Amino acid sequence: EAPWPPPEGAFVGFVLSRKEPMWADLLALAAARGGRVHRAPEPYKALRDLKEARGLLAKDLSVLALREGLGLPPGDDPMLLAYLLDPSNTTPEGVARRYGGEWTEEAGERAALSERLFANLWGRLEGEERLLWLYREVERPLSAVLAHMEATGVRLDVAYLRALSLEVAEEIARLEAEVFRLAGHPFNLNSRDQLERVLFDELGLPAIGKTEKTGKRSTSAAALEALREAHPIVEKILQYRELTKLKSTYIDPLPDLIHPRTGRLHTRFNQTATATGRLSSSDPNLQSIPVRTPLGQRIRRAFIAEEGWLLVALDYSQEGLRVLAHLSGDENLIRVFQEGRDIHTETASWMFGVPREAVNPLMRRAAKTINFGVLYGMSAHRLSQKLAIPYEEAQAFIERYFQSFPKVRAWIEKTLEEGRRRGYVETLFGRRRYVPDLEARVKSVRQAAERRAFNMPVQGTAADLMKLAMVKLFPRLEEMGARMLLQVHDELVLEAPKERAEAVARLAKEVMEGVYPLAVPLEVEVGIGEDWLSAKEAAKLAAALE
DNA sequence: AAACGGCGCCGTGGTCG
DNA sequence: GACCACGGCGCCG
Repeated sequence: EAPWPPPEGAFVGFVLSRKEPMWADLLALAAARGGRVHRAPEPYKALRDLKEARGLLAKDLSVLALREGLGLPPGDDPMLLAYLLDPSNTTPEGVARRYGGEWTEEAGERAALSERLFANLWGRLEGEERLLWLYREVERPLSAVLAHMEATGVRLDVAYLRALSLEVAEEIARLEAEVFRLAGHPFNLNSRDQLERVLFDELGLPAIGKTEKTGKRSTSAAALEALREAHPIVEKILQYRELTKLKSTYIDPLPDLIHPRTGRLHTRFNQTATATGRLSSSDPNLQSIPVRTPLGQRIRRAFIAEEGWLLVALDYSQEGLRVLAHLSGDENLIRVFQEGRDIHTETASWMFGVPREAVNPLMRRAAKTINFGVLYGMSAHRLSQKLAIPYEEAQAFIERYFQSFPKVRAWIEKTLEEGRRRGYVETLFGRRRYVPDLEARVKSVRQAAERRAFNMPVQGTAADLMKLAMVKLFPRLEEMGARMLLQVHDELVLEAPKERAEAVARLAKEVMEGVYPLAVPLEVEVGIGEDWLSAKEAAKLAAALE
């Protein structure tokens, strides 16, 4: 239609050989301005003719550009506009179908669609001053940060993981043999069907749980938990489950994903994938790397700094409860955080009517259960189960909780009232989620929706704050010669030359804690290490002084 | 805490061959 | 035999 190159401000369209930009061949590149499409004769060379990537999935093209040594930032992307209007807008195909046009497999058509959808979606954002603020001050600049994170990747200790694989392989084989013995015949332990036979037919154990959909007897951790003490075969299966889980999902796959050009591992940070405004991570998911068990901790050790560099790990402490304090205005919850006290200890002190010094471990763990339970509307029935106490004693506990934090109850009631009346809920900054079924006739469907309504404002506000912090911090890091590697919702992992790592840590803390004024301080824990686990361990050791 | 809701491995039954 | 969609199960915050 028109020869390459396009005029200024053109929208890009592109086709990759695969979805993962760090691995993909750029097959086709095109640009549209005024409905006129320019197709590139040779895509890679044609990248140099763009000042920025403006278009659907602009970040993905920016990542591939960075891989080829080219500093092409992402700009406007209609996906971000659509996501802000309605976070159920998660794919170009779905956005096209809903808002107009069609997502095809041809670069030129993708360029024209990008240009048209941008104008369509921009139009619908007129007068939406808070969404526009989020677009301009958070999402659009974040896309550039995410591009540098994905293209940088993270260094992995492959030999450590090769070794760890062997070690765990041995333990798996042991457990398998010990289980087969107790079964009196071999089978596939990985098969939940075979296992459901063995456990509940052959060995005749009690099955108290059902699967979610198939209506079968569950072999889940929850279903089997109460059979654990009395039945060692169960104990061995759960051990086998954990090891095979971590080996098959993490220990074995990750070494094979090291990139030949970078020597590093590259994830994707999906910016329009969640209903709450959180990022997600995929290919692989580096926001689900094990950490909680002994073996999980050992996997975290595999994530290492470049030679001469250190990882910096930063963590917003109790970000959900601090957000709740701000959103609710509950003066008692605000006071806790203002005074630097331990929310779970303080809750327990009032719950059990003891001075904070007399709070014992059982009391704190109950208060902690209650504290997080309030984020899902404070169910009395679910409280009775987790603490293993009469339903009526659960109700009493809840009443006692709301006596000390009455504006949290107020916030709960208000969130649901507005949700019911307006049809959506929102974060502090005005990110919006439409939540149906808040007046559903079926109690289970209704309550499930209520839990979504409470979730999104808290988790979504925390996401908005972390995103804004990333946007603020990233240029500062660039100046100091440091990198931003991972985000795990309330956590950031940076990488800095070892001599500057301490200053990077101090700067990052300050930016994150000062990101935005709330009724309470944001507290950020910070650790420095040669691997991800050491860095997190260091954060705790430092927290004592700090 | 893991309650929501992200993402990924696994085995299974159906389908085409 | 090769391939796929579906759902069990469970990692993380």
